[PDB]
Amino acid sequence: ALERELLVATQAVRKASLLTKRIQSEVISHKDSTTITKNDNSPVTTGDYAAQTIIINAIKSNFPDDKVVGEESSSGLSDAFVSGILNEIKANDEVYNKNYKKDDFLFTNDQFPLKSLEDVRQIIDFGNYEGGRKGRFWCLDPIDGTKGFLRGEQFAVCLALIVDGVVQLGCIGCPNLVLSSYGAQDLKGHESFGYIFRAVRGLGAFYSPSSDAESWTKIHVRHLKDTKDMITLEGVEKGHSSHDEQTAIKNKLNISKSLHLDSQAKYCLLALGLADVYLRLPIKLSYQEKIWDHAAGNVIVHEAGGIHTDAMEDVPLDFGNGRTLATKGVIASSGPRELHDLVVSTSCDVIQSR
Ligand SMILES: Nc1ncnc2c1ncn2[C@@H]1O[C@H](COP(=O)(O)O)[C@@H](O)[C@H]1O
Ligand SMILES: [Mg+2]
Ligand SMILES: [Mg+2]
Ligand SMILES: [Mg+2]
Repeated sequence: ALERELLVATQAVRKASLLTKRIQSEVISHKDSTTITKNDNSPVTTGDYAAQTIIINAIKSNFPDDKVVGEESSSGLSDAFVSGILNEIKANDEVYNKNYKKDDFLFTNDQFPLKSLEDVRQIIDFGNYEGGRKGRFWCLDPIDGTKGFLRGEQFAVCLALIVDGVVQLGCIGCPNLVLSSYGAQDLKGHESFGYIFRAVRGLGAFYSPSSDAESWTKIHVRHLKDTKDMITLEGVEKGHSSHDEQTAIKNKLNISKSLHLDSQAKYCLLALGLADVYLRLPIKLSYQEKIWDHAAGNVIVHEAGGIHTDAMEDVPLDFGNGRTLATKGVIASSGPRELHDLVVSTSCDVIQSR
């Protein structure tokens, strides 16, 4: 009954998924002029900003008063860098409108026309909400897995709607995701810009090739009986999670198969039933996960029939605490409860043994 909201989220993510797919090599080749280092030393690129611009501008054209928690800020960007953001958006418009445009849907309007450099800045900075416990706000990681994006590997365009601290809607575009690499079948049309996954709480999880996004296929986690047959999902970047502790969990559970990839694409593989357990144990216990790294995934996994908690206490994640999660680490799985609890208590015991 977030009908309008689901359509808006889907088409916003779809457009940003094409831009990011198309731009990936040009960004990599021109790292010098396309890539900025933030205050925590992490990267941000033209792609991240462009995707955030398209998405917030679409949300605003359809829902002018809506609040957004977005990862990125325009502060300090030069005009030259911002003209580059605008140019990629307009370039992508020229390809997208020929080939994929959806009738009776607006990305821009009179109030938010997305025409000038000042427009791009204003739009990006509508992402400056700090979240919290009451009411409605959108939650946006324009490129999740920016390091993957830059490695030429996996990444995801991630958008969710939170209401009263609970994620009600999620949409994840995985523009580079090829299912045949994870043993499974690809759907016709997947080749151009990957797949989109999406869910509304209480109504199920679905996917579609991003080029299509009209015909939607219901997804669900699988239910293997023995952990010895299970498959983990873990990140690639050793600084984003505690790989050695994760290997200790696997070894204790007799898991011998894992997949490493960047981004909330991992949640999508889980929801699809191509793996069983998403492990993200914290390296340092002071880190607080950003809600935009987990919010879209939370509702997609839930609707696909899985379970999503922190990595120590075995409690549900609380998306009403602001920009960050107060718990430590994240673990999701296909369930059931007993399997999930086994995984999280192992993770607990591992961390306590430090
Ligand atoms: N020290 C850290 N611990 C946990 N996550 C981090 C850390 N540093 C950066 N990140 C996040 O890791 C996210 C991507 O996770 P992934 O692609 O699964 O490795 C980025 O979007 C960052 O927000
Ligand atoms: Mg980042
Ligand atoms: Mg990001
Ligand atoms: Mg992220």
